[PDB]
Amino acid sequence: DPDTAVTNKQSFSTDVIYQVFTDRFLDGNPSNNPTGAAYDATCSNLKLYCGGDWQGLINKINDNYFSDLGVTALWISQPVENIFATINYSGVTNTAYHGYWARDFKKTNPYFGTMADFQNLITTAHAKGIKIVIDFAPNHTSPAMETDTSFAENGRLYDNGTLVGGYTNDTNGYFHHNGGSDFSSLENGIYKNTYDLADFNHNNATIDKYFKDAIKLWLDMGVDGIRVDAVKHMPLGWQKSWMSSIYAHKPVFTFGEWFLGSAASDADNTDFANKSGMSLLDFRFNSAVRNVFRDNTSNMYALDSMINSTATDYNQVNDQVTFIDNHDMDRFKTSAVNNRRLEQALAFTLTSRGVPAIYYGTEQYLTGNGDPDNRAKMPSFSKSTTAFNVISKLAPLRKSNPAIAYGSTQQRWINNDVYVYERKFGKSVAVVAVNRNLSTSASITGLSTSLPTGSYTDVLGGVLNGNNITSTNGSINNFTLAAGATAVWQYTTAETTPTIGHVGPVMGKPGNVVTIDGRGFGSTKGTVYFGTTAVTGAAITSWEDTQIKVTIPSVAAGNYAVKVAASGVNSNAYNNFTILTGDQVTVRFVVNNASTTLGQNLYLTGNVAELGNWSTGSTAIGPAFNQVIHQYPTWYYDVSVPAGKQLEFKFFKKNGSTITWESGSNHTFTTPASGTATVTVNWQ
Ligand SMILES: C[C@H]1O[C@H](O[C@H]2[C@H](O)[C@@H](O)[C@@H](O)O[C@@H]2CO)[C@H](O)[C@@H](O)[C@@H]1N[C@@H]1[C@H](O)[C@@H](O)[C@H](O[C@H]2O[C@H](CO)[C@@H](O[C@H]3O[C@H](C)[C@@H](N[C@@H]4[C@H](O)[C@@H](O)[C@H](O)[C@]5(CO)O[C@H]45)[C@H](O)[C@H]3O)[C@H](O)[C@H]2O)[C@]2(CO)O[C@H]12
Ligand SMILES: [Ca+2]
Ligand SMILES: [Ca+2]
Repeated sequence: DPDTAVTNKQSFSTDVIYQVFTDRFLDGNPSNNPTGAAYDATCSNLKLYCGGDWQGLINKINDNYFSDLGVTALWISQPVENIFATINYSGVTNTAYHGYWARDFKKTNPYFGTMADFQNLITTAHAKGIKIVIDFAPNHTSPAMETDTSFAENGRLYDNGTLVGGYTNDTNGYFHHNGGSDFSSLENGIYKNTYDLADFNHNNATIDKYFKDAIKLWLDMGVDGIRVDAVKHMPLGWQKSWMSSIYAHKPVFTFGEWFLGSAASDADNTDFANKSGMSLLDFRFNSAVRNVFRDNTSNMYALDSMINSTATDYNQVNDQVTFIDNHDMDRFKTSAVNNRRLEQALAFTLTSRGVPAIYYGTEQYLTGNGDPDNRAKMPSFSKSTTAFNVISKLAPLRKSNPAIAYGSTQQRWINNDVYVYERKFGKSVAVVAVNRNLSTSASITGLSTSLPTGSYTDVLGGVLNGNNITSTNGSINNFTLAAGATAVWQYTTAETTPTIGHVGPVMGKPGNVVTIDGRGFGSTKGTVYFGTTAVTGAAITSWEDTQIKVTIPSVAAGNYAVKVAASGVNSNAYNNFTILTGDQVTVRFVVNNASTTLGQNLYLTGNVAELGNWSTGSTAIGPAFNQVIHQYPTWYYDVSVPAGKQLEFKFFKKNGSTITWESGSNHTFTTPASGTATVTVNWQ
């Protein structure tokens, strides 16, 4: 199967996501709508249910709405059964229409459909060539008041019906009872509740087990991806472990939400994208795009910085999910914001690097500021807007031109209002030109590109005042970029020499299968290389010009580059491939009376790659935590370690450039065969 087929659940660079709020989209079956109290046919009051079910989506896939639009994967609301309670916050009734108030992750939401309607969604969606990504929020259940079982459902969790436990009288400790998080530090936010939400304690083997089993269920149904909610509030140590159990079963493209406010680099968010085993939702990109196009609080140089910076901070910038707006922010379209600016932010987004995502109704210039006005009902299904055109003309390019899916980025011309970037992959090229100034045109002169000699037509057909150009060895003739224009020029040619574009997942135990998508491979099963180690024959399950499928060799856990050899020809390397020692389990390391000075931080390292291999660098584990679960001088950290394995390790303080190890002999610990465990030691 081609890299671009609908069966490629490990890569989305060729796709375009359509994030839909199931409820707010289309009531396709009124028999499932709730009774009275928490239902609104007029869908006037936005906090209550409105209808929108899975059938409506099926109705819309079938009647070709998404096909003429060009989106190739829909990202729906958390499918699990939510709480039926009606919560009343300061006078106003609130319901679980958003899907985030999980109750029992093992069943379907009756208001959205049944297991059978759910299969239908898959089968139908896959038939029309559309992947299904689903939201999943394992950080919590639902709102709950510790001292009041009457308040909502008291975060009660069920296992396919059987009541596991509530928030009050939570003896087994399936949740944290450390009060409300005030978001002052990263750890304050992982171990304390987020809003009034019952926070799960993933160090409880029962919970750890529950979730690994729950997600299995949804994967076995055929979902093509997962959008993990609030990844910023769960331990990376546990999520990594969770993530490897997923990649060991049925690997799908997983990306999580690490909510950021600005476009600036962020240490933690970057360690997460690189070390977790998943990619994030690109909030830095969203700020840039919004500042330049919507808000007008920055210029084009801010875009170029964000492009250059994010490529440097993320091991795979291509796995980040971009978007101009979403359900947790003001809708891009507003009274001041001109229709053309939205159309440009859309063009820019669709042609930029990473997996693009489009919040529903953007193609209809839908507005609404704040939650819940941003989550209004789909006002119409007209396939007539200009925005609809832009999406339907550019979106297919991800599937046709590899420079748009896999390509690198590079500025070719710029000033405060105009940006001209090139996207290239091997011989395939894509130039994009944008003039956000809506009143003054621009005289672009002296512009190089990698478009071979020829005459180029604006792929957009000029819907956005774009023009056609002429190359003479990349040298582009002088031309006037129209006011508010944006044009796209391209060139594409069947690649002959091998070249990798994307690998996924990019983590896993030897024995798993990873997908090496690319071009110019060949029809004859050649040789995959994890660094210096060769792979051939049976180990390679599939081999085509566009996509190889290989079995991770059984070699020393660690970072590795990935090369492919097409008949004596070595390709470019895909760096940062993490190979795990094998099945993972989360483990909480605790250390007593580890006094430290001002600015001095604790870290952890051991005798396996998962711990860094006696490293004190970035492969090390830390800094540790010393506030919520355990208090300073006692530190602690949740880490993903190999299962059933004798381990050695020491802690060390790293204030400035200097290191100081705990003395004596290494601490030892043999990990469980599955689950989680807490290990405590004293600072030697
Ligand atoms: C929403 C977002 O918040 C955090 O993001 C912040 C960044 O961390 C921080 O650096 C800075 O930039 O601010 C950011 C934005 O606030 C988290 O980091 C994100 O993970 C989180 N987003 C996730 C999902 O995208 C989000 O859709 C989802 O939200 C669902 O649940 C919430 C909570 O129930 C719903 O919120 C609305 O309704 C609730 C009931 C309202 N809260 C009540 C009250 O108004 C509030 O002020 C109080 O704190 C109380 C107790 O008195 O909780 C009440 C809230 O004001 C409404 O917005 C939301 O509609 C629903 O979709 C999740 C969980 O699924 O949060 C993630
Ligand atoms: Ca309905
Ligand atoms: Ca948490």
